[PDB]
Amino acid sequence: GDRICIGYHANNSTTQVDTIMEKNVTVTHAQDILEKEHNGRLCSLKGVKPLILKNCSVAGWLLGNPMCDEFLNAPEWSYIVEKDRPSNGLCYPGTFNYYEELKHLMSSTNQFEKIQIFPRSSWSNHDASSGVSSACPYNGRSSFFRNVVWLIKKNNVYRTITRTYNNTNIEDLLIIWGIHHPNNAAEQIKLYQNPSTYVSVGTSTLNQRSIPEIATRPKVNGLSGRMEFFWTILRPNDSITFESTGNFIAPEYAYKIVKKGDSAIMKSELSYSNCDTKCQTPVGAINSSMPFHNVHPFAIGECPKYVKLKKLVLATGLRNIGAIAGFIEGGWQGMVDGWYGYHHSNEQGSGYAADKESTQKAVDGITNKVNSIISKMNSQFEAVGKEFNNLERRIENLNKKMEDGFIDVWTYNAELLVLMENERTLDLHDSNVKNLYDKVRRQLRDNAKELGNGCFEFYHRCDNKCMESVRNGTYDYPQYSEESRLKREEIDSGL
Amino acid sequence: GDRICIGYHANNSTTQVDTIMEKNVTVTHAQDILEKEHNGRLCSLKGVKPLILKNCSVAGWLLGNPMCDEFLNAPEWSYIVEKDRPSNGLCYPGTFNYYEELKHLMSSTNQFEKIQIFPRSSWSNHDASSGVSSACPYNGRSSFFRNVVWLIKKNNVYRTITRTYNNTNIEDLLIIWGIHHPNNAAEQIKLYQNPSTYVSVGTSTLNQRSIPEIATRPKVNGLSGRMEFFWTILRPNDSITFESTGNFIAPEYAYKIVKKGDSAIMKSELSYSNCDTKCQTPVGAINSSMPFHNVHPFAIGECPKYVKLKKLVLATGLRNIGAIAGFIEGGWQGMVDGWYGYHHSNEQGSGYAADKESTQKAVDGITNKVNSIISKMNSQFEAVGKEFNNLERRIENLNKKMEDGFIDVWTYNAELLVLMENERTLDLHDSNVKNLYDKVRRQLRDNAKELGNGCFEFYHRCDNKCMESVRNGTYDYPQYSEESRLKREEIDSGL
Amino acid sequence: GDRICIGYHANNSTTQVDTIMEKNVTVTHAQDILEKEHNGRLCSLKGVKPLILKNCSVAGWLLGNPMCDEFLNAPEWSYIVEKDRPSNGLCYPGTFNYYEELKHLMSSTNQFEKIQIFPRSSWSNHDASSGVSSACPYNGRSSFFRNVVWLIKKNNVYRTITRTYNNTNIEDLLIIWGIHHPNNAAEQIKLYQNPSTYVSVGTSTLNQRSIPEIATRPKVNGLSGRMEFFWTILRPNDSITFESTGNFIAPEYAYKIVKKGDSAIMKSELSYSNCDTKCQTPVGAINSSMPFHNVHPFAIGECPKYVKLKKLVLATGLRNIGAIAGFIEGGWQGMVDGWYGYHHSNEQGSGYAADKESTQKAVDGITNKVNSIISKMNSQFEAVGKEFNNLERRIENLNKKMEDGFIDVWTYNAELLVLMENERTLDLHDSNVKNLYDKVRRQLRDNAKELGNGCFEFYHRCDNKCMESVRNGTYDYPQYSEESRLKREEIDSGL
Ligand SMILES: *[C@@H]1O[C@H](CO)[C@@H](O)[C@H](O)[C@H]1NC(C)=O
Ligand SMILES: *[C@@H]1O[C@H](CO)[C@@H](O)[C@H](O)[C@H]1NC(C)=O
Ligand SMILES: *[C@@H]1O[C@H](CO)[C@@H](O)[C@H](O)[C@H]1NC(C)=O
Repeated sequence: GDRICIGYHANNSTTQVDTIMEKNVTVTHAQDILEKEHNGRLCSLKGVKPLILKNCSVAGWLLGNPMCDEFLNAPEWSYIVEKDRPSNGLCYPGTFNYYEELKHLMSSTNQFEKIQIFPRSSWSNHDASSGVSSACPYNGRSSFFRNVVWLIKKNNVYRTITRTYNNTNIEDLLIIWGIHHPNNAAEQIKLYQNPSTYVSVGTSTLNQRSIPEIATRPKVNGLSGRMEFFWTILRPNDSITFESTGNFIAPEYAYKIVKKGDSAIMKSELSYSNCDTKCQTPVGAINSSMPFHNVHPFAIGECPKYVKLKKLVLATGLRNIGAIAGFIEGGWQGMVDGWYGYHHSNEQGSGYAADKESTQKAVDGITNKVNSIISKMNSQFEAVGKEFNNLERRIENLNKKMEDGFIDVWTYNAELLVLMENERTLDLHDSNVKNLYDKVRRQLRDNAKELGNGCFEFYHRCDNKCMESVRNGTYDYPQYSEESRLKREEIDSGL
Repeated sequence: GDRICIGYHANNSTTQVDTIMEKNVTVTHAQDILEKEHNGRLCSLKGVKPLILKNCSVAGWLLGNPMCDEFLNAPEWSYIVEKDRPSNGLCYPGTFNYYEELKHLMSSTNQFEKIQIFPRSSWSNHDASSGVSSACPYNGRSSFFRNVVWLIKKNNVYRTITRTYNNTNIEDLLIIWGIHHPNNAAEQIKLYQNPSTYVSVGTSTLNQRSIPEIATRPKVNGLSGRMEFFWTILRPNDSITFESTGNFIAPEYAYKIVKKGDSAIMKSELSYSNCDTKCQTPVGAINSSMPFHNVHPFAIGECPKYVKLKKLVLATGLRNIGAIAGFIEGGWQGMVDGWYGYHHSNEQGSGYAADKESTQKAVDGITNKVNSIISKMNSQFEAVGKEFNNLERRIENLNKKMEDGFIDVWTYNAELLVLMENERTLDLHDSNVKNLYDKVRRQLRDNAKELGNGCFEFYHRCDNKCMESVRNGTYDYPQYSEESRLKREEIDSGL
Repeated sequence: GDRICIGYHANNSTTQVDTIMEKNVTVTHAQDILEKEHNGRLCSLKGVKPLILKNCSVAGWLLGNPMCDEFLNAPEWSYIVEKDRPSNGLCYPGTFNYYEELKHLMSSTNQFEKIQIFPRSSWSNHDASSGVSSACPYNGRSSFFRNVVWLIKKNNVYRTITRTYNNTNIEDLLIIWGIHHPNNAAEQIKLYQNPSTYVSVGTSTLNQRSIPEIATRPKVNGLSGRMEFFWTILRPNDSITFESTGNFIAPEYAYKIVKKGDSAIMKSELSYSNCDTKCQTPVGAINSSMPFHNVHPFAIGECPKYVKLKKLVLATGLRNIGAIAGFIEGGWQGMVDGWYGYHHSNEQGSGYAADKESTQKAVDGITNKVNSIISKMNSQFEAVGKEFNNLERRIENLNKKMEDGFIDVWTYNAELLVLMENERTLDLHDSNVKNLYDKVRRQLRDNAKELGNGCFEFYHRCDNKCMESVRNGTYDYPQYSEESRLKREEIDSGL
């Protein structure tokens, strides 16, 4: 009898972690940091709803394709949702110049207010009602974009248009207009009389003379003609003047840019639900509590950092071991209120007290090290949506290689940090356990025999209140020295 | 007499590794992971040959510059090889719009099939044979691009061309055409009669009216005129219509895009050899076995990861030490079948048995850690060729800074990983050796005296079959205890 | 009496470092590596002065806006300084095509030489003196750009200009010209007679016919007309020919590109001082001695690496502890000439000698590890200035995300390296101190009793010259063995 052992926690845990050195290492306590689920729904972002475009493209929305919903309420939005291949775009076919740049403006815009700048009924000298088409059906009747006017010769005459608008608002105006490219020389005269026309636009920054480019083209949405749209931002206190002799697709409504901020165009097929989120991906929203996730790289909102991993587990406690007779052989299920501690084995005692002078000192630096790991990726790369046209494949690939490149870099960093500090965490517990034993051996010097399994046997009587002499860094050699003095030479001369 | 020692491997090795802390550290076993050689040849990639362009540029190939080889076999290719400054390009001088975007399409294309869409002899109303030039010699005779037709007025008349082609194939078609920019007003009439002309092209996506831009220009390849080429991809089931009144350089042959995939345009001066490779760089092919290389950043194929380093050596075993009398003084050349082990020194024995309970346990986690290091760069950045024109210097520099930037990042990572796990590898062996000694000291407790050099001397007789009691974690103190009991007090009372 | 202790340095230091595990760790010796100050001045770079543009933009400089200084001395420069919103640019309003590409050329250019190519007085057939404007005041009198000529009809006639210049210099020429866009059809005739005009330019690489685009525009700097400028680089031995029938803004002076190299356009509001620097940022110059800084990301010159951190401190020495009686309890202020060492306590002695066999061996690998850390970021990312126009927002954001992305990556690396090697540095000292004790215990074996506080008490007389037996790895057990032999059994039988 008369012993004492140094030992460590063990429990029912089957959590597993990895290191540089080993895989699947069972530990007492561990912390998952990777989010892997989403809810498959499309939600408001912290109370603010997305602008859902349904089957419409940004072009169809902005020009007012009759199949598309106008937003009369002038709502603000958190993000914009556009399907992958929207069916309602330029119902009258053609091109929309610097479309992808316009879409990129929307990513920093959170609210429009449509304002009328040239009322449809202010074109005295021209036909403002015949410009409609079977390609733009509203309720099965031929119609046209709601926000631009297809002006047409009146009484076989098309008087020169010169018309100006002064931006007397505080806000930038987004202004859109267009030009008609007819099918042949006869069509041009039929519509606009004058055989050779132009559309001239002028601001303090933009000077442009546009000219109708006639070609023989195959039918799109039934039509061989085309229309080409343009856009500009008219700054506060600047003015814009249009002059045309024909083919002018004139603006009616402009868009006051009333709120700039963090926004996005998300490409998703989902539809909106009664749902709110902190973090939205194109395939569903995420419970943003953990610091990493692998759901989708184009997450927006207050999001965890995206990494290309199947798992990310930080070790926090000891390995999980029976585990009998001191630390050399494993950990104690019997120890409950601590990670490292002791075992009494007394004339009075049984054992299993915990040393929380070093248990708390370890729970201190572990939970401090954990938060440090997470916050070290506070500035981790976050991907940003952009689109490119079919003649911008190089910069599109540049952009892909950059974003994938940063995701790979940070994936690597996140993994390496976890593996490396995991090895350091497990190694710390080892050194803490080995430190505990040494604290005791440096106290009980001669008065006890090292048993080689993690326990000491006393060459003297100790009793319970000396069993905290040893725990409290207080045991004094002298006051038990003379008793030990004698009993060990009794061993040296016993049987 | 009566001893036993704890010791470690040593051998003839002069392999050297580095750590954060020290350079040039001699070790027992080490693993080079950096490829530094190439074969200076240009090879097929895994059985598939490159498309070698010789002295021709992609433009010269595609338009059929008479000096360039057509590939009648419609071969597939693994990569394309273009010299740095090819001598055969636009033999008739001019410009090729969105050339760099076209070249970027080739990087995802692996096979063309040339098809005739407008046969050269189908231009009834025009001269399809006089459009040839001293600038385009075929066998010293004046000639012209093989795949486009320089249509010319017939009988002093040039009737309006309107001509259509429907893509009734499964595959995308690459279609090229052009327009002639004459030298002066008289030249225009001499060639095309009609003083004011255009070239109009129309598909469902492309609308274009082109106009001849006359200027007085210095001679290139002898000529002051210029020709400007265009290209489009005509989707399956779409049609393309051309209309011109003059200056039309019409297409004859289009290119069926029959195989898309991983390809590249490599800028190299080398010529092809009977040679196959897994990994090709512009200065030679590489033996893709090691995980890193430093030959060239624009390697393609199944390649090691490129890093800007002169060396990369992983330590696998112990440092390399004579080295006498236990681990405190160095390693044993005498130990051969293990990294750590013992030395007998018995009434019967000599020594040098190896502890492979911990040798194999170390060879386990070292070879497992090695593979983990390599696979951690599986997603390392790989550079991708692209070209830019002289008005795209900003995005060209963006692209350079990005690729060099990622190469630097991964160079850093690769080096830091090797140095850091090298320090961890050497430190592991130390702790393994120190662990071995402790296993023995915790067994032989009182029965032996620690000699302070890594060896124990027995206070009792052991014999050979107890010398595996100690090796096998099986030695029991008690069955030799009473013999030791007596002999140590004989030391305490000897001479 | 009769003792000896193993101990470590301690001193007056209050330097603090951090690790992964702990913050604010007081150490004996530490090395700041982060530069955080600048001098708020704009300096020459290593003897070479910046080209200070004052209130002028690159356009105003190059065209010779009468408000801008010409640099008649043809100076070379280290960088160019442009204010954020320069007030003197196109005094006659309009556009400058591929302006941002031109600015990017300046970033690789270090010296121009202005040369006259078409002398202002060589335009016999035209009015070379009436083209001046109230928008371009020189000394309150109407004037015009100094380097281009606004040619005007002479005697109500404007004869066709055809004019050529051959670049017979070694150097590339930067050549600028322009075209006038009038306000209305009457203005065109008033100025250039001929109602329909063009400006044609031709080199071996550039073919261009420019056409005047009339529009009704609001007044900028008082004027509603606009002028559009163009530029090209004319290679040595190439020639450029201009032809116009009106609206030609002709070149007078071209710029010989005489020195290429490392340069930059810095956006700064500062003005130049009698000051020289190695490293210049837009808000001030930096004392480039330390390896990192956080002053500004757009630093140029021979600069430390920019990181987004408030502090970066490498630990070099031990933690800073009174600290009595051996290493178990803290470090010795009393030890002065070393980091680790001993304490005598002799019949003759007091103590405090330093073990510089391991002190120098640690100062060796610490100062070697430090330099290794710095040089590992030799290839760290460095940001590069570029500008983008209002239709290049996507590539501008691409460029921002790339540069911020690399700065974040390297910020992370720098921090992680310091924290991790800091933990390794502190841990090294611990292991060095623990190694010292063990060197002594493996010598003095039986002859001394381990006191458990870091000190040994001798069972024999040692004297001073044996106190270096112990320090010099030379103490021999035998020559004191028989004396110890007896005195310990006197303890075993004392009182
Ligand atoms: C979009 O079009 C689909 C056809 O695929 C139609 O069934 C559906 O009603 C439309 N969705 C919305 C949200 O309007
Ligand atoms: C390319 O041109 C060179 C002239 O530098 C000529 O000698 C050689 O035959 C050509 N090479 C090939 C592969 O046709
Ligand atoms: C620039 O213009 C300012 C007006 O803000 C004027 O006061 C100053 O003299 C000018 N600075 C220089 C360096 O010419």
